[PDB]
Amino acid sequence: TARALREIIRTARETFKLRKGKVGEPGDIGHYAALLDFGNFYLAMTTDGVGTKVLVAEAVGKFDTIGIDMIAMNVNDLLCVGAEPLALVDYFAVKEPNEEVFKQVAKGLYKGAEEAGVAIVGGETAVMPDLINGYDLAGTAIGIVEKGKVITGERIRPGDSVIGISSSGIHSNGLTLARKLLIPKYGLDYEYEGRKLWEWLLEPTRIYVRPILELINSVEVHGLAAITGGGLLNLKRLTNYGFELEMPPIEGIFKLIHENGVPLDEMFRVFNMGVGFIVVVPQEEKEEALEILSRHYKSYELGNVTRELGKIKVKNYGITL
Amino acid sequence: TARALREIIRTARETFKLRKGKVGEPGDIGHYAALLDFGNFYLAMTTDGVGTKVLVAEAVGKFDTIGIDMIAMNVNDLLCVGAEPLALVDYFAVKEPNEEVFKQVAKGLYKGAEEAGVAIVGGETAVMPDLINGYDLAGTAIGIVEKGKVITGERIRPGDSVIGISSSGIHSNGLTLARKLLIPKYGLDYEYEGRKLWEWLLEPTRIYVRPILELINSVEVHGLAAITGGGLLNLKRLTNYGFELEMPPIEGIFKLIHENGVPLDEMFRVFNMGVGFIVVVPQEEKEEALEILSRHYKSYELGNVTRELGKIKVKNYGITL
Ligand SMILES: Nc1ncnc2c1ncn2[C@@H]1O[C@H](COP(=O)(O)OP(=O)(O)O)[C@@H](O)[C@H]1O
Ligand SMILES: Nc1ncnc2c1ncn2[C@@H]1O[C@H](COP(=O)(O)OP(=O)(O)O)[C@@H](O)[C@H]1O
Ligand SMILES: [K+]
Ligand SMILES: [K+]
Ligand SMILES: [K+]
Ligand SMILES: [K+]
Ligand SMILES: [Mn+2]
Ligand SMILES: [Mn+2]
Ligand SMILES: [Mn+2]
Ligand SMILES: [Mn+2]
Repeated sequence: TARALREIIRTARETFKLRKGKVGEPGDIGHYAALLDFGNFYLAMTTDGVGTKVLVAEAVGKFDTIGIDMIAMNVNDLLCVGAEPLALVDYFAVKEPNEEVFKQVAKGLYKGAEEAGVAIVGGETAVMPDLINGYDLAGTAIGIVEKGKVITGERIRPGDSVIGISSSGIHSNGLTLARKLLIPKYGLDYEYEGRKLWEWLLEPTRIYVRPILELINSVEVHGLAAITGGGLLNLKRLTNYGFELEMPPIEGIFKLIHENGVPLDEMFRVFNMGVGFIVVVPQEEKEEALEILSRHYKSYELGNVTRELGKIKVKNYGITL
Repeated sequence: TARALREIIRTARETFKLRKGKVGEPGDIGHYAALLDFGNFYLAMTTDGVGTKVLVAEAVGKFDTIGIDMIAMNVNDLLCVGAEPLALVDYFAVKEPNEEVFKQVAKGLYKGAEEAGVAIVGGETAVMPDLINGYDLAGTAIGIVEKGKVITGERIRPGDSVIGISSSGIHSNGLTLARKLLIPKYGLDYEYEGRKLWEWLLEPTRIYVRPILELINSVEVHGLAAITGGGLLNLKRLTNYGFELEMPPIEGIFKLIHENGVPLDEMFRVFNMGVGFIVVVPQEEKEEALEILSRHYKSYELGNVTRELGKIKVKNYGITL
C-alpha cells in the first residue's frame, strides 16, 4: 500500500505550490491531519472511513454504532495536530438505500457528534451496488489550531514520558484480520469472556476530544498519536527518536486473536492492543497529565522516549518494532 | 434514497446546536456546500465521489482522468455558494493497492488540481476487497467566501436571465443507467460518432472554477448551480421561482441513451444533457456574463426565471419538471 501510495503523495506535494502565499497554504502530508494557513490560525483537515467493521454490522444487523466509529476516528486524528474539532461531513456509499439501516446509522452519528462537540454539516450518499458490497461509511472533519500551538511531535526529545489512554476495544483497525480469522470458526454469536463475538467486534471507537483538549490546555505536550492503522508503528510518525514501552496485559478480543495464532509482533503492528491514544509529555508534566487523563479514561504510564533511534521496544513482551 | 437519507439529515440538523455561537456554526443542509461561520468569512465544505465511471476506467486500464472527475465535482459544488476553492483531501477505497492504478490516478489528480487552483493536502487509502469491487475515488473540498458575498439563490427574481455552460459530456452522474443500458447491448468498443462507447462514458468532468470566479468578480450574480445528480432539478435548490428554458439539441452519448428508450423527462432529471453548470444573473448582466463565460467554454442563454413557482419548463421539448 505504501509503495502504491507514493505516486499519489508525490503528486499531492506538487500541488502545494498552487496555494503558495495564499489562504490555504498547506503543511506537509504525512501527519494525522493537514494544516492549512488561514492567517491568524491553521485549519486542520482529515478524512477516514470505518472500514470492513461495517461488514460485521450488516451481518448481525447492528448499525447504531458505526457512525460513532466514523466520527471518532476523524475527530481523534484532528487532536493529533493539536486542533479543536469543529465540523464534519459524512460520505455514505451503499449497496442500497435501506431505510432501516440509515435510521440506525443516524443514531450513532448523533451520539458521536455530541460526544466530540462537532456539527455534522453535510455529506454525500451514493447508491452504487456494482461497486459496494455493504454500507461504507466515511467522513472528513475540520478543526482549528492557533499559530504557535501546533503539536506534531517536533518537540519530542529523549527522556520524555509516554502515556497511554485505554481503548474501548478493537476500535476500527484490524477488522479484516479479525473477521477472517474468527468468524468461520466461532461465528458472531460465540461468547468469549462474557460477550458475543459481534459485541467485541462492533464496540464503538472511543472519542478522546474532552481529555486531550483538557490536557493540551493544562500541561506542556510534545506529541499526540491515535493508535489506528499500523498499531504502535504510528508513534514513528511523531519522531525518529526511540520508544521503550511496557504495554498492558493482552485481554478481551486481542487475547482471543492471539490465541488463534497471530504472533504478538504482528498484533502490535495491526491492533491497538488496549491503548487507543498515546501522549508524549516532558517528565515533569507526567503526574499532572496522568491525573487529567484518568478523570476521563483508564490511563497508563507506558514508558520513555530514548536516544536510541527508530525503534519501539515493547520490553515486557520482548518485541521490537 | 430520499426517504433513507432523511434519517441522516434529521440527525445532522440536531447537531448544529453543538457549534451555536461558536467558530464553525453552520448554515442549513440542502445547498451545494455547507457554510461555516469563521467570523470574518465563511468556510465552505462539500464532499462527493466519482461513482461507477471508475468501472469503465478499470476495464480499459485508464485511471488517468478519474482524479479530474473527483476534483471537478467537489470544486464545482463550492462555486455554488460563491466560494473560492482552496484545498481537497481524497478518499480512495480500493480492492487492491495496485501500483499501476495508483500511478494513473495521480496524473489526473495533478491536472485537476492545477486547473481548479487547489492543493491536495491529504487523504485516506482503504484497501478493502471484501467491501469494494473496484477503485472508488471520492474527496472533500473546502473553500472561502467573505461575509456579504455568499451566492445561494436568495437574490433570484422573476425575469432574471438563465445561462448554461456546456458540459464536457456525461460528467459523473447517470453512469449506472448508461452503463447498464448501453454496455451489454453495444460493447465498450462500439464506435459512435468516432469515439468508442468507453470514451464517451469516461470523458472527464469539466471544471468551472476559472469562468465562475471571473464571473462573480465582474457582474451581479444571483444563482450558481452545478448540473449533477437530479439534472435540472438542482435549480429548485436555489429558489422557489419557476424557470422557462430552451435546452440544447440532444447530442453525443445523450442521443444514444435517448435512442435506447429513456424518456426525456427522466433524462433531464438524470443527465446534464449538455449543460454542466447554470448561472442566474439579472437581465442587464446577460451579455457581459455570456462574454465572460464564453471565453472559457461554449455558453448560451437558456431562458428566464418566472413566477410559475416550482416549475421548470423545458419549452422546446414540451417537458415540465
Ligand atoms: N449522507 C449525508 N449526510 C449529510 N448530508 C447529506 C448526505 N447526503 C447528502 N447530504 C446533503 O444533502 C444535500 C444534497 O446532497 P446531494 O444530493 O449529494 O447533492 P449535491 O452533491 O449537489 O450537494 C447537500 O446539502 C448535502 O450536503
Ligand atoms: N489517498 C491519499 N491521498 C493523499 N494523502 C493520503 C492518502 N492516503 C493517505 N494519505 C496521507 O498519508 C498520511 C497517512 O495516512 P493514513 O495511513 O490514512 O493514516 P492516518 O489516518 O493515521 O493519518 C496522512 O497524512 C494522509 O493524509
Ligand atoms: K488522517
Ligand atoms: K494510521
Ligand atoms: K455537495
Ligand atoms: K445534485
Ligand atoms: Mn486515521
Ligand atoms: Mn452529493
Ligand atoms: Mn455534488
Ligand atoms: Mn487514514
